[PDB]
Amino acid sequence: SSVALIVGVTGIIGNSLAEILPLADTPGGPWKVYGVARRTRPAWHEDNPINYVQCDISDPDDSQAKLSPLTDVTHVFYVTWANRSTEQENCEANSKMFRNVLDAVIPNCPNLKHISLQTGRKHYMGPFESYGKIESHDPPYTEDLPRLKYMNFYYDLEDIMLEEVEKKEGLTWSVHRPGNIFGFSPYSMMNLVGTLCVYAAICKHEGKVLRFTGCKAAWDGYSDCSDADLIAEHHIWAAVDPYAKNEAFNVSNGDVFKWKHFWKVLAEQFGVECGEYEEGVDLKLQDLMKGKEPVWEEIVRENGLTPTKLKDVGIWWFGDVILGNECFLDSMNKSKEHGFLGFRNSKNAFISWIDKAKAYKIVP
Ligand SMILES: NC(=O)c1ccc[n+]([C@@H]2O[C@H](COP(=O)([O-])OP(=O)(O)OC[C@H]3O[C@@H](n4cnc5c(N)ncnc54)[C@H](OP(=O)(O)O)[C@@H]3O)[C@@H](O)[C@H]2O)c1
Ligand SMILES: [Cl-]
Ligand code: NA
Repeated sequence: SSVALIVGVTGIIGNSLAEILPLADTPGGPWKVYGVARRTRPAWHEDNPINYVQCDISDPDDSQAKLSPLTDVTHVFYVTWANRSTEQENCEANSKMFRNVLDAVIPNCPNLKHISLQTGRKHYMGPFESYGKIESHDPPYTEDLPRLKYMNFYYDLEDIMLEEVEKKEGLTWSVHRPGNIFGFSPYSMMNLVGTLCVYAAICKHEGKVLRFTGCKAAWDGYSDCSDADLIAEHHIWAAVDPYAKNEAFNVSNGDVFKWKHFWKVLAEQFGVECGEYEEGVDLKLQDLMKGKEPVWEEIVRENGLTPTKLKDVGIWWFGDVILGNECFLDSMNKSKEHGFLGFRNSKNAFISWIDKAKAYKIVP
């Protein structure tokens, strides 16, 4: 009898897990689902409501209070993180949160079977702070690569999980390492599609061309990405497949694309003129969208949108970090060899997530 604890339930993956876990034909089902986040749940309709639990996992008292009673939990899906200005700080804050979850859950869940930990491709590249300062691995990235000799909160979380799994015989684990996520959640700290949608909406509102804010390697080189639903399916697969247990796995869509073409897709979905690559002039979202708070609010008012603030949906630093750099590919061989054959057409998926942003009235 399967009982999920989604930690970070309003997040970009938490949300997909929340929609998918309760479906009738979901492997491991029928699933009971608990969902944890700090903010109150948004007032949008759920086809299959989950048991929502308000908790700050960084507080040991609150996590103990909120999660100890949840004694029927079989599977933990850890899909959150704390974003801090230095990687030392990231290790500090992220380790406490994760240890808080495990300390409350492991002693109190007699049927606990599995811990699914989501990290990412920075496993192979090193922390945001190291970018361009540090030698990283040769792509395509495979899971047999050794850890870089530079601190990474991902490594710290893995070690905690391995330690803590020895508390309970039978308890297995998995690690999930996506690249850039194409998904839905206006609650997310890193949401590329959302960010790009808001930018495109503003361009349309102002009668401006959708200028390309990025580098040539992003425009004209190969990129890949990781679909939020596919990632949720990957978590679920590890939860149910014996060949997935006690292994780290990459998750990406199984195809490649170029922003040259995705940018044209974006433009078409918003009815806006498409910018081409601008040589020898460097263009950042952070710069172009500076001071656009009141223009965004005007858009929300004029189109009866969900009332968002520009900083909560236009994650410009994240979009610039992606579009301003070359994309280094990972490999899905290991996933496929262990039995995960899921994939997504990234172009079709992109349109679908843009449509979802419009259906939930984040953008017009
Ligand atoms: N998003 C991407 O494009 C991307 C790409 C590759 C890897 N990853 C990795 O995936 C992991 C993070 O997942 P994500 O991007 O899916 O996160 P996310 O979209 O930013 O969602 C985070 C979720 O956790 C909740 N949360 C944050 N702090 C909490 C706390 N103290 N107590 C309880 N809930 C808390 C948030 O809700 P509240 O704020 O209301 O509490 C939210 O529901 C990271 O390791 C990240 O590096 C992300
Ligand atoms: Cl990452
Ligand atoms: Na999809």
